[PDB]
Amino acid sequence: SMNPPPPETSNPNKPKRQTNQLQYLLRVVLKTLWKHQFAWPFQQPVDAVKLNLPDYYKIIKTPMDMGTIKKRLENNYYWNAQECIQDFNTMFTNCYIYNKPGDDIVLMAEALEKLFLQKINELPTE
Ligand SMILES: Cc1noc(C)c1-c1ccc2c(c1)nc(CCc1ccc(OCCCN(C)C)cc1)n2CCN1CCN(CC(=O)NCCOc2cccc3c2C(=O)N([C@@H]2CCC(=O)NC2=O)C3=O)CC1
Repeated sequence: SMNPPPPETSNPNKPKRQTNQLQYLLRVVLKTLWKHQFAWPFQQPVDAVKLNLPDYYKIIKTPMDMGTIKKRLENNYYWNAQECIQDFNTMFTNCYIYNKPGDDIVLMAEALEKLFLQKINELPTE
């Protein structure tokens, strides 16, 4: 019906940090995840108005998308890698929660999540 405001990507009161693990996650996003053929539905907040999904934000109370994550990394919004990993997990589980097994969008999220999990298993030490 109306879209909510998107998740913040900067906040003057939230401590900001650059770490080698967060740099690695930014590289994973820019070099791999953002360019993936299934990235497009996840590159920006779900536009429930344009997609005619009036129930989306009744069901999804913690929205997250890869455009927000990318901007958070680019703005040094995160303090640690775990915060970014959590945002990815929120993004994928939101897709599974709103949709139904076998939906095309769920298959896309599953492939992106599997690739992301591969990259997380190669996360460097701090
Ligand atoms: C996540 C998630 N979790 O749960 C849900 C639900 C979702 C979810 C979220 C978003 C979804 C989404 C699902 N599905 C879509 C669009 C699906 C769609 C709709 C109509 C269509 O074609 C209609 C053809 C005419 N009919 C008579 C058949 C093609 C795809 N979208 C919207 C995708 N939007 C694509 C456009 N983007 C703005 C933009 O300019 N981005 C540039 C990249 O555009 C890309 C990149 C890759 C692939 C496609 C696009 C793109 O615009 N389309 C199509 C083109 C036709 C069209 O009307 N819409 C599209 O999205 C693609 O198939 C904004 C986002």
